[PDB]
Amino acid sequence: PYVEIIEQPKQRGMRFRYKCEGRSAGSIPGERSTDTTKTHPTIKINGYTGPGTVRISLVTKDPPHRPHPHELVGKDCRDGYYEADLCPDRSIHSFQNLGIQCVKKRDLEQAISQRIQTNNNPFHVPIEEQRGDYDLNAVRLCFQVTVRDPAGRPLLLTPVLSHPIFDNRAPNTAELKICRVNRNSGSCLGGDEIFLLCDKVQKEDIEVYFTGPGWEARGSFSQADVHRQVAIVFRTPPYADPSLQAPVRVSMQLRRPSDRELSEPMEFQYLPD
Amino acid sequence: PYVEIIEQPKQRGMRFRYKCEGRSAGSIPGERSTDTTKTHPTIKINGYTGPGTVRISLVTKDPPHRPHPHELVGKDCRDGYYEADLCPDRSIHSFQNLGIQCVKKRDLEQAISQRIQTNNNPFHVPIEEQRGDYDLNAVRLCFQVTVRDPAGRPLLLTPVLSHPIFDNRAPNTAELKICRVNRNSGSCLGGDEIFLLCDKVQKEDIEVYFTGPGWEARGSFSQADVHRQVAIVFRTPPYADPSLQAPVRVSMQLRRPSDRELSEPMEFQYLPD
Amino acid sequence: PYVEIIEQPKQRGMRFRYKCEGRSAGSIPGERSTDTTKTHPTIKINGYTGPGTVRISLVTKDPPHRPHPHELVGKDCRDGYYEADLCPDRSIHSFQNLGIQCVKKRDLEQAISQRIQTNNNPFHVPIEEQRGDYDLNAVRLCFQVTVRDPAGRPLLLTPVLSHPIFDNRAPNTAELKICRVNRNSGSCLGGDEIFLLCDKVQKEDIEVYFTGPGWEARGSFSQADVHRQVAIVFRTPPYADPSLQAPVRVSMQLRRPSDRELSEPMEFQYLPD
Amino acid sequence: PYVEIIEQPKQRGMRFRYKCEGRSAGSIPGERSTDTTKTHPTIKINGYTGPGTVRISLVTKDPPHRPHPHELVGKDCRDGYYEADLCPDRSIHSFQNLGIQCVKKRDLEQAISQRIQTNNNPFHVPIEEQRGDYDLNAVRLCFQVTVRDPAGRPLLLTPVLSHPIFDNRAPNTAELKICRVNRNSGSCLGGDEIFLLCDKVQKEDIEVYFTGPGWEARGSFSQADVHRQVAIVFRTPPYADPSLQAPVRVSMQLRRPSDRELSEPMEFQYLPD
DNA sequence: TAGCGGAAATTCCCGGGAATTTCCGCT
DNA sequence: TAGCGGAAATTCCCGGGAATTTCCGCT
Repeated sequence: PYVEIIEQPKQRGMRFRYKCEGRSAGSIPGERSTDTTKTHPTIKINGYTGPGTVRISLVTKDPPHRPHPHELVGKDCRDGYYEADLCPDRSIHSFQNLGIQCVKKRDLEQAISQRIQTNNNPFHVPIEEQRGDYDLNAVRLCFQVTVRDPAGRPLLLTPVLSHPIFDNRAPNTAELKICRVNRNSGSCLGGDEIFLLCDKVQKEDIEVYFTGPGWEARGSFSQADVHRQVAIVFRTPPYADPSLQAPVRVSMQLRRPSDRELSEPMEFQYLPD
Repeated sequence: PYVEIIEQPKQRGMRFRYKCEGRSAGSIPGERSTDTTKTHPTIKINGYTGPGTVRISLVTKDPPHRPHPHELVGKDCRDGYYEADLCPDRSIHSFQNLGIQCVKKRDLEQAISQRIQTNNNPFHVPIEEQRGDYDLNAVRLCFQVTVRDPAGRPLLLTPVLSHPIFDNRAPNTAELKICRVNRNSGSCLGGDEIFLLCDKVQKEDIEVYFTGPGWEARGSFSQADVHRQVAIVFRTPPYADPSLQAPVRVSMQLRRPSDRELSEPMEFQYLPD
Repeated sequence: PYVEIIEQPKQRGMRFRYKCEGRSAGSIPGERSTDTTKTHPTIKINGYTGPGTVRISLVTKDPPHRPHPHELVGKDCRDGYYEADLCPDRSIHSFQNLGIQCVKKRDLEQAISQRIQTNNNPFHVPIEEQRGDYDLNAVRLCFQVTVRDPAGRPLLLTPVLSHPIFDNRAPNTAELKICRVNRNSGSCLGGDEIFLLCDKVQKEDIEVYFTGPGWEARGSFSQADVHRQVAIVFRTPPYADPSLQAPVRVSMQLRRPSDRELSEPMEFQYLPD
Repeated sequence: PYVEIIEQPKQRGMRFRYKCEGRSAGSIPGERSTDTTKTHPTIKINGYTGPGTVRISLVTKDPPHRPHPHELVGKDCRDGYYEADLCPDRSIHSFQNLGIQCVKKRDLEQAISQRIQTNNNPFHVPIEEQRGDYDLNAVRLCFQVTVRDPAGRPLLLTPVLSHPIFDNRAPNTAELKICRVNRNSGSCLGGDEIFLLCDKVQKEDIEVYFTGPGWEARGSFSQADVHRQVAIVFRTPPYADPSLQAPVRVSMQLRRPSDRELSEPMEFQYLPD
């Protein structure tokens, strides 16, 4: 039998809370999970449907997957990992009680110690190679399931990894979102100053991406146009049709060239001169 | 000798009062307990009809029937449980004094201790499993009859559980019902704002469920769209066919993902653009 | 010399926090104090401008002004009252560190004891008459100033009382505020159903008040149109002009006939049939 | 003999560095200093010009000048205070090595103890009043000069206080400055949306202040209009005359009601409808 | 040099909104 | 009477946004 992540965790959005912060109920939202309803990381067990055990731990993002320092607070959680009995009912299993607790650099060494001192190494990585530098800005979920063979003897399935979950605090991995704009319409020739407010962004890695029917332009602005990483004053690019008859509505949104990530689309109609 | 439940306790309809509400507290009614006539939880002992004693305690409604924190107040009750000597000349015994006194979360920890300290564990469940989260909104009656073996010495019979009993106090148990709506018709494309008023609901656990001929959509709204748990402003979802000729009437209703419960259906016709 | 309250405290808005709640920095906002900038209770001293002392305490709302049970937490506060040296600079004195801490009924008797046991009776009321039933839903600020005569001898001025301050708990005295509306425009003839959501209100004492250029109408709705005190479905009244040429924007807001109180105004434009 | 402050320290500008921050030592400049001519806090002793010693400590900016928790780092400093022997052949003494090292809230309690343990109390304020709340964003320099009486024995002179010194990095006391604006002109009737970007500001304590010939209005915006404390979207207020013939240029700037501080003025011309 | 100043890396705190207790009408 | 039920009066809690510490560029 093998494990399958039918419901991946939301890669962006939530921010790793610290131990000091009076938080713990925090739960990793499902990939789908919308503002209306939130889904939760779910895995399916193909080839089995009886009693068993499931352990969830955190690992590095890069190929060398070592026990990540951050802990995993929540229900059935201890020493940084999740571990509860598997429900014999069906092969479907979802988790809504998974909270990520990022540790401080001071307690970085101590964190990694408990990992192996508690034997929380899912990929059995050499203690020599695991040591180095960790990216406390992103993590991965490691589903370690253990079922039973036809006879009833423990059967440890092959560990599976989920898509990386970044922390919503770093302007580079954080989620892009436009909050407000001074105007949502301009000449088809462009050149109209736009004051849009958004979330923390990298002025050396961000851009106003315009899209439409097989078309795509970009906002004009130098790094000096990004105010405190939350505001961008740019100029509207000229529309494909430098002389349209009627107004045309296109989609505007923030883009991050690094990981070619996009923000939520925003309606923007072009007006003829 | 075995114990048989003749009259199960009424499932729901009665909330779990606090110690402070004793002044206006009640007793557990019978299953088939009408209002004109009153019946109470009754059991039957077959294979013995002489001297003996009965112990009634409260356990969880889940598989691991652990000692429930709530207490069982009433005549012949003590330390959260009931216990007395049953008629040595009757095989059927009814109980019309049993009362459920829910404990406060603050005194919940000690409550479990008292359950163990007095050996109120009828299923001999390891204390290791008696520290997790308990469902303070449901309970099961555990009848522990002790007769006298064919010789004359005490003979504890196999414990018998009753049906789950839930109190109306529980927030997520309230019945779903739509009271009023601003409009009952909209474009087949959806997107029409709907102001519906209903009863107390969980903004983190509720949704506008649309149904029809092998079809089902959902209303669009964030938690911030639920006003004081009695009003929900949402957008109508796009019907199956995004371009119907004539109007189509579907069923709309509130749904609670937790227990997949539904409210009373409401007629809603879709209109072509 | 006499004391003058040039800056009364906001009668409604803030809610008395309990001792358990991790709050204390709470400060009574000035009567003016808007969302932008907040003013603070200020008093002017006419006939004096040198060194002195000022004590602020809480008293009953009704004529029999007795030491109110609630305490006054904040800077220079002890035993439930405020007392700091008066600043010789000028005759103006404002307080932004005044926080109200409401006590529980259990500690009601104990609260009143400390009042007189600490001799915090500003109006010297007979211990016999002060005892009775207290109102924990409203209080008054008692400014007890003590200056110096031309010679330099202590001069206790006449205590002054500030307007009542009710807790935003009870609707009749709570603050009125419209949260959301299905539409903000209708025919000049009126009759358009309006679904507005607001805060707790008295269905027997509330009304949708329309205002404009020397004009004022009212929403139409029976008590049965008020859903759980937070929603009101009413009909728009016919605007003064029964046939205007262009749209006219008027102000809409909730009104409470009891104390003729109003909520925040809301823009509403009338449209010709 | 008395001490006189010749050169007061600059109030704004410099910010309090913590123990961790080393590189930027810091040196309190004189209020009458410039880039071309750096001046520093200077005092003058009149009535003596021989041997002696000077002690400089930090006290609160409020009436009860208690020993401030912050330390005074720099040359000839120790235990939060400065102290050295001044030139026995000069009546004027300047200090260009004084630095303010703010302490952390965690070590704030002990800091006060150190102040007392070393008798760093120049105003002999009872330790009873040295436990309340502290404003660690403002401080006053307390010059404690000790000369030699006409005889030759030590003679402590009356302590002299300086003007306050505010922490530039302190949010509530930082410098106000408008960086960019979407438009600098609008109708004399007002109501034009303005997107202005500035530095860190308190959304609960900030306002767009308009001024002119014996006139002054204010921008309209709720706290929800302040984006990440660096952007404010407000509406232009109506000018003194709602129907002017020609354009009128007034001054616009940020204002902070707390300390009624202002930002650099900005030209803004009003245009007739 | 000595710093300034922007930005991450920790910690805190408040406005609400609810759930949790308690109290009291009303058959 | 016996209980429903509803409101109160208390207590919790979440989302944020901030603040506070610390870091490091850069000249």
